[PDB]
Amino acid sequence: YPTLRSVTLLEAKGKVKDIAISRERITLKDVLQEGTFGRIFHGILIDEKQAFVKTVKDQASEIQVTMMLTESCKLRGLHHRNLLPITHVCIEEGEKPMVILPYMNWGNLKLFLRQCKLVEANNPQAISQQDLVHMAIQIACGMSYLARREVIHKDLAARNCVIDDTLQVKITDNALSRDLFPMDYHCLENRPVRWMALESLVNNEFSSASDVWAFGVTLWELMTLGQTPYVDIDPFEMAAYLKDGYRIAQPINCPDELFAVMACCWALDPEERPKFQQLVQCLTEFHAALGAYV
Repeated sequence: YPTLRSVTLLEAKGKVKDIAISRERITLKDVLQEGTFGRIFHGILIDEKQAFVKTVKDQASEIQVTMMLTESCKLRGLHHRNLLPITHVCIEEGEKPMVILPYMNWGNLKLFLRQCKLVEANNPQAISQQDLVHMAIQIACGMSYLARREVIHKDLAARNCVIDDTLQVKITDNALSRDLFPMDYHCLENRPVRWMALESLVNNEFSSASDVWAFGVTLWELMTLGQTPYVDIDPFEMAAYLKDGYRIAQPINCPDELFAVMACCWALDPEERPKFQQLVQCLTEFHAALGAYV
């Protein structure tokens, strides 16, 4: 007869033990982001390579440190130029754990978009839709690699991407994202309500198709240079507003046809939304088109 139906810190350290190295090989330099308990450094790894380093403050509880480690593994063992998996950890007993990743020197994609948005204020015809779509293509190309391997990201958003000075984008794990971008998660459990498909909101169901819904919102983030979506909508009414057939407004200066792509991702029936592979194909076409037709 059956029964109807919790990770510990040591268990979480256990899952990363095979890429553990000694702290002494790590030199932290500047703090790039910081929240209530979490903190992202730019650091140096001696064989020197440059790295992101995720870590915690002294105020961090065992529960938060544990979820940092477990969430850091979302992308372990995957190898794709548009994915940023972790490469090492430091988990010595009695010390604050650190997660180590390859560095992307223009940092968080969302914070980067907003810095550009400040440029656009006094240079209005300065932003390149082709450049933005180039970012969208890469994101879809990494998601396609995840979706084909039945890996569900569940938190695709611009705040979980990074970009370097060659305009290459990589999707990251979401460790510390709730502590670093608290305004984007709501209790309605602390969830990215504004990026979530209606069926994830209502039934707690996640799939590549709900990943595709969040890609649609992430494409909207790109075309608005990082606008917080659904600012005028109370998170408790997000599901009701979606059921009544309402969607976010088309970004200014964004082609009708590209907005149609992101609307396609927000179909209520999950099986009507496109696949990431079709998205890669289509946005690729769009990239050439946005070069020739300004």
